[PDB]
Amino acid sequence: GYVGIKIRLTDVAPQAQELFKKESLDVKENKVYLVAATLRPETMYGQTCCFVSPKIDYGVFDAGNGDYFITTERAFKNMSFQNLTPKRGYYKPLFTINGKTLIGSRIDAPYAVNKNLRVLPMETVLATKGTGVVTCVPSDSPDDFVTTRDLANKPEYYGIEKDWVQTDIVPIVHTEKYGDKCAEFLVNDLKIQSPKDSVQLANAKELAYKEGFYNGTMLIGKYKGDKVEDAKPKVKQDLIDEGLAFVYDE
Ligand SMILES: Nc1ncnc2c1ncn2[C@@H]1O[C@H](COP(=O)(O)O)[C@H]2O[B@-]3(OCc4cc(F)ccc43)O[C@H]21
Repeated sequence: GYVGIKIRLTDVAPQAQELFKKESLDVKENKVYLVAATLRPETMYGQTCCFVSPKIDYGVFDAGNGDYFITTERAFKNMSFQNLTPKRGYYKPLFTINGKTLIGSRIDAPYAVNKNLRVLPMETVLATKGTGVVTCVPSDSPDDFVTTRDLANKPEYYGIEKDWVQTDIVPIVHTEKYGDKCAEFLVNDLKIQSPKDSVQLANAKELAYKEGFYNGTMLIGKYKGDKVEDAKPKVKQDLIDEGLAFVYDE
């Protein structure tokens, strides 16, 4: 399965404000989270934004105890069958919301060293996979790097502001094969120039996974200096113990 990462919504975009007001959902008084699905919890130190898709209608769900989750309905339904929600098999949202409506919102992401994070559009999110929410780590995810490059090179065109997208990458994982920002290395080496180059991106993804997990060393956090292979379960358990993440299966 995946690790779900609880990314706190701190201020909603203007186009969303009316909607949240109507449903008496105040993001400063209730705990409203975008829940991103990841397989690399050890890289959370390097989140530079959170991605949603313009093509997806998300639900805002009651997750109990004053928490609310923003995910696909598919994902929340699965969560209800493994004790992560207030009632087994119950998955009606309070309301639905299209990804475009959330663009520009402000967020706080667990363990991120960068501050002032925003919600940004990713056109290539697979609707049927995970939660439909993907957190952005350009140092080590080739998809994230390439999408970040396109947004930063033409922000006005994509309907975003340039200050929303961060291009100064702080290194998180050291490898001998690809240096300290393996996604940058691989995107250049394989000459990947578009987010829709799917077959090449999958090749880059797997090369990055292998080298990083088995041969990489942490450059940051409590486990700085440890091998990623040893540090990764510890980071995951730390996040879970602190209420910042959970596991779920599909
Ligand atoms: N609906 C969706 N559409 C597109 N991409 C999605 C997605 N849900 C999650 N992801 C992305 O794919 C990784 C798992 O891929 P596989 O399952 O192995 O193919 C996840 O972990 B990862 O999170 C942070 C991260 C950092 C990193 F250095 C590398 C990867 C990721 O990005 C997520």
